[PDB]
Amino acid sequence: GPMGEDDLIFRVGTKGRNKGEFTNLQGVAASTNGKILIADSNNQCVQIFSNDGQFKSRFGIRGRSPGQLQRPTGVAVHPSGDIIIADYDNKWVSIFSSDGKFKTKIGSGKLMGPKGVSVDRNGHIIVVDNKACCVFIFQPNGKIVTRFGSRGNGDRQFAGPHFAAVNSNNEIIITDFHNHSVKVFNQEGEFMLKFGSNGEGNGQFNAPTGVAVDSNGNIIVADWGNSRIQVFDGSGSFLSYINTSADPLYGPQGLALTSDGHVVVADSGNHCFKVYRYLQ
Repeated sequence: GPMGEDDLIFRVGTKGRNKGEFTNLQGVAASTNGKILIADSNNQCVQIFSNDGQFKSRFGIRGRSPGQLQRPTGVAVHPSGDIIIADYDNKWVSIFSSDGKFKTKIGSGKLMGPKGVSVDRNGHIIVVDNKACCVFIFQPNGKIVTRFGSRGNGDRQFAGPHFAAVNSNNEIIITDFHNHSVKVFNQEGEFMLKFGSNGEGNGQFNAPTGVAVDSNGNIIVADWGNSRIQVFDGSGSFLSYINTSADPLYGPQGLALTSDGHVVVADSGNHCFKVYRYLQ
């Protein structure tokens, strides 16, 4: 079809285990210096692309020992340039240099099953522990600064939290897959607000996954079960959809905002990542 008939700018990727290919892409990150990074839980690797989609490099050796990747789910880029990878199966978060050399792992013996990772304005590492239904805040040296959240269905509780974003006020936004909701906490772990309900209408979810937040506080959320991307204001009020109608998503996972202001999403069912125009 014609270029630009929906909000899609480009897509990259096909099914496979070679460079530029994906089997189960999950975590998505975008650096502030013009890169897109994609974690593949089944190929057990991270691939780095330019914002315009050009392949740059790949790293990751599979396995269960420190320095290896077993089920790499979330990815984030630290302001230092280090690359941060949550491993759901090895139950720790690995820190790599920008060139993909292993440095250290954090959270070992405290995490049960981490999925999403983010970095906040002070360089802390936010780790969404999906299996334990809670969120940790770490320093990069491994110290736990804060832990908040617990299993349940109330405001301060999670039923299966997946991904995380941090806004300009250092508030933490968490998607809750099985509660069909998004929750916001301040940097100290105090509950601020929640939004979302199960359904197919505007502002409704069938299991949120990826999340990002723009400089106006708008919250962009991937909807795994409805295969769409929704934009909300900082209070959780629905604003609009990203138009994905011409090349539909199929079970989207991680999502990020690029350093040029576009939205990149893991379109896992179609074995690619997609980059969308985004305005507000």
